[PDB]
Amino acid sequence: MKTQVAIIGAGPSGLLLGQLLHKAGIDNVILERQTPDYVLGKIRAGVLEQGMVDLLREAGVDRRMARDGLVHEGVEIAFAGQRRRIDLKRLSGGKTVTVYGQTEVTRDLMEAREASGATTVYQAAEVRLHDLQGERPYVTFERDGERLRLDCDYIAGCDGFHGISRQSIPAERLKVFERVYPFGWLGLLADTPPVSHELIYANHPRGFALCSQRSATRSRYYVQVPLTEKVEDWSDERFWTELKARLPAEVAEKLVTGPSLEKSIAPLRSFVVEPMQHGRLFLAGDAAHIVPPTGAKGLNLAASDVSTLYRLLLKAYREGRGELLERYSAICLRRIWKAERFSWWMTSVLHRFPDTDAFSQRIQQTELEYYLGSEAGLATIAENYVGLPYE
Amino acid sequence: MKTQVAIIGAGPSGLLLGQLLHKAGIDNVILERQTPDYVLGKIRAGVLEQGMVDLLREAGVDRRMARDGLVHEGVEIAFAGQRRRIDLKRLSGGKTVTVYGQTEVTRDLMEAREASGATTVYQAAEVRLHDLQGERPYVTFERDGERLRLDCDYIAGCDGFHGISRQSIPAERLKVFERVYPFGWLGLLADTPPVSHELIYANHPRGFALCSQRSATRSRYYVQVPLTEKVEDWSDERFWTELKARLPAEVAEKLVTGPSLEKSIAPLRSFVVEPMQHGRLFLAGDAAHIVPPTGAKGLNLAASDVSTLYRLLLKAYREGRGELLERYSAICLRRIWKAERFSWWMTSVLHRFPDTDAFSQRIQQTELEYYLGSEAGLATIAENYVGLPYE
Ligand SMILES: Cc1cc2nc3c(=O)[nH]c(=O)nc-3n(C[C@H](O)[C@H](O)[C@H](O)COP(=O)(O)OP(=O)(O)OC[C@H]3O[C@@H](n4cnc5c(N)ncnc54)[C@H](O)[C@@H]3O)c2cc1C
Ligand SMILES: Cc1cc2nc3c(=O)[nH]c(=O)nc-3n(C[C@H](O)[C@H](O)[C@H](O)COP(=O)(O)OP(=O)(O)OC[C@H]3O[C@@H](n4cnc5c(N)ncnc54)[C@H](O)[C@@H]3O)c2cc1C
Repeated sequence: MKTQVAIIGAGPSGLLLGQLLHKAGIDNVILERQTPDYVLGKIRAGVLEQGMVDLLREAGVDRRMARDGLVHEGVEIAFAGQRRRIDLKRLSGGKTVTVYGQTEVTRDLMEAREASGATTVYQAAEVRLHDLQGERPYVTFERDGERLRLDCDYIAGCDGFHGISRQSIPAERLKVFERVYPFGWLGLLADTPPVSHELIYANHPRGFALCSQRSATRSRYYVQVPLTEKVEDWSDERFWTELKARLPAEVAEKLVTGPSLEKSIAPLRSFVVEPMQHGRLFLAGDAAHIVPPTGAKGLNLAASDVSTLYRLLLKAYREGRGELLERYSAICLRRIWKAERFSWWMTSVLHRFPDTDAFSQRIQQTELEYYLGSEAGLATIAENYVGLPYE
Repeated sequence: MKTQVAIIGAGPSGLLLGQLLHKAGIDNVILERQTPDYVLGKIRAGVLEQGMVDLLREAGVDRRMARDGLVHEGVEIAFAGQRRRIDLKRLSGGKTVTVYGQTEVTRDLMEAREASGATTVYQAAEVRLHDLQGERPYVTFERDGERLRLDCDYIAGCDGFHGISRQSIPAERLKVFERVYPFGWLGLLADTPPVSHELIYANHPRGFALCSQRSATRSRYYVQVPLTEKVEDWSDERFWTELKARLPAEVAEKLVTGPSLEKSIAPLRSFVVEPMQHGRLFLAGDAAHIVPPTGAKGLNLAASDVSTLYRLLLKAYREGRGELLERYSAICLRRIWKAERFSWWMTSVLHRFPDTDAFSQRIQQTELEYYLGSEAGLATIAENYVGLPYE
């Protein structure tokens, strides 16, 4: 078989890129290692930037989102017995964020692809990439025990952190910047009304806590936990008791608890690779970089990488301007480093780090007080939170 | 002898407090361990906030400053082959900073005190503080081999980092927050015209560099050096060669060099003590806290502590409102922690730290790019640099 753009991974990055390209008349094939169900089992993201919201509209897959998504104009940070609200809308110049689960976004895209008739091969095992520097790269894989070959012009590695893509670039050609945090986030999804109409990020001595949501009758809560914790050691009961202990009393008493639909621990890490391409292979999303979930930037950076790659592929095909693709990494890396810096800051001011001296704790507290009390400080948080402009 | 307020230390803090009190009719005696000449030998500070400029005017010692001081409306940060200017005046709402050497400020105050006739005892050896929690505290010292006793109502510890004041409070009553940096600043004073009309803070791979000034024909330059360095290992020639290597080429070629009038290494450190008082003893300036020189906040925090103490002593004496003094530490600590956070940030983004991984270096560079390229980022630097409002 042959196609124009081969896409590895049917997560949100691959599906979004695939939908935009298909709509523009550029044929693409998506190869996914798992089943549709496995992909749909991941909860993950809840917060979307305006840029991603507009990109979903452009790919023509925003109906259900426009209907069920919740537009948020502010967020709240609780620390030292205070609850400060950041008016995102006012401080960012009118921008807001949208709460719509990653599971929903993925399901919408999967249905849009299914209807369009574009090629998607699930359970594509043993994917291997070949002749990345040639004019005719190709992908081989196994489906039903038989190894097939797929010829293409370009390959988009949208296979996440553990994908085959990044591993296929000669190690010596990439420079990795990584930071692993000494804690993870224990998340819990419950079919209960959220405790607030807006999100609440809490810095508490016992550790970080976050009150989020998916809809009016579905909530998503998180609490910082050491990397040594096992999810099986956290009953719903223990989770609720601990969450309550980390929130403002008035917030804790309004909390409606209930049995979990999902519970899991996500370890935190920062990771960037430079460059993000090699010959005819272009990395996008988690395949290229990881941000701690604190700043809600992961899926959002995937969106901007995808928007950038899509627009460069359009010029290559439609206008024969293939040279432009050389600029992919430079363009993406500028936005990536700024979102990484913001996610890093958010993570450092809201979490409890092991072995912190008295001076560091006071500075951490002072960072919150300064930034949440200054009009200029608030603006730096808001403009970064809503998402910096696409280049 | 007896007085109302006993002041330990004739550096800028003690002299400024002493002048303000004297003008308000409150008698004070200053005890200084060294000679007038020793005090006048210290170069130190060059940058003054507007608040300090106004306080000098209020104490009636601003003639020479208004005449010889240089008002600066912007500063520049050079990094990665770029030179970004921060318009302090525009971004802070019209505020600016004044360049006027600490040596000059001290000399002006010393002359003002001399003329007024207020008591100053130089070479006051073996100063000891007594009955800090009593109603009648007293200070003993040796002058010409004879131990004298000075009775007073209050004691202002304005004796710097190594003063006797902070050491006289029961250790168990204080909580210390401290951070010592792995580098120091090698400074050089030269009788040459500065390389720029504004200051230039430079982040360079070889390490930090700073181009400052005292007047139109006097400059003050600094370069970051390891704590193992000895000033005797740095000839004027070696200093100039190293400075040039750390500056933008166009800046390095306009540099007029010359023999040093002064050369010394100042190690960097952050230090805060809570509370800042004990009974009838109140700590002010370096006696209570130290900030790295990067943010130009040290002398400026001394000024706000002094303004706060002075205004509270006025209410105590003039209006019999002595209870107000209890609030000294709370008021000062709010401003101190914010200036400490800013000096810490400035220090972390402009210096080369030993053993920094690739990720940290990229984040450091990204911090500069984000903050110097965002209107909101620039504002956070400017409002903090000009100095946050006095409470
Ligand atoms: C707890 C948590 C909360 C988060 N919250 C937010 C939020 O609020 N906002 C935000 O922006 N981000 C958030 N994120 C991050 C966001 O979920 C990820 O950035 C996003 O899933 C990345 O999408 P992707 O398509 O790049 O990769 P993925 O979702 O990882 O999908 C990659 C796909 O490629 C497939 N694949 C892997 N190996 C191969 C192979 N060899 N061959 C074929 N297929 C392969 C995988 O099966 C997978 O289906 C959060 C993440 C977590 C963990
Ligand atoms: C290289 C460098 C650059 C700087 N640049 C700036 C700048 O641009 N802007 C800014 O705001 N800050 C800056 N600072 C800091 C500023 O110089 C200090 O914060 C300031 O000197 C503090 O004044 P002080 O009066 O509290 O203490 P000090 O200047 O330390 O004076 C205390 C006095 O008390 C005396 N004393 C000590 N022990 C006793 C005792 N037992 N009995 C009696 N007397 C005693 C000492 O002899 C001394 O005279 C800089 C500092 C350095 C080192």
